[PDB]
Amino acid sequence: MDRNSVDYAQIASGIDTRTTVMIKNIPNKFTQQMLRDYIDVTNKGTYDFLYLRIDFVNKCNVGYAFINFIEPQSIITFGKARVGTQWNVFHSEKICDISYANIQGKDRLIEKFRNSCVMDENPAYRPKIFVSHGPNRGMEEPFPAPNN
RNA sequence: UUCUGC
Repeated sequence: MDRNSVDYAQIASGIDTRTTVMIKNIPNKFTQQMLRDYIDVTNKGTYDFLYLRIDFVNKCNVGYAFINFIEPQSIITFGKARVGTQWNVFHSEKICDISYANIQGKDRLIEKFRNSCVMDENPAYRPKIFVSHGPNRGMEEPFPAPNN
């Protein structure tokens, strides 16, 4: 229990309007595409930012990821379906868990990474954003250019 | 718990 614990009741009532979530304990061989597909099982079209950092030296990710949901209620959908479940049906070790992210909001996450050096590694390792509203909601958006 | 030290 800390300032980043996710409480569903206070999300539903509007007490906590944070939208960015840290996904924990990801097996290090997951790719960004696999994570996107994993989330889309229950939350397709409900988020507009996804980043799973890939350590290019190894063949592994850092074990966690950050996702910005468009509406806070979508956290309840993802959490109630995935929290406590195994990342791999053959291994009890890695269990999906969530908490609030320390950087909140699509705008802040864009500003964090648009000038970052990871934007010039392979696109498979880059943060991704998606259309937040309208008929194109959920489609991938070009990341804004560096502004520094 | 994200990083042009990270």
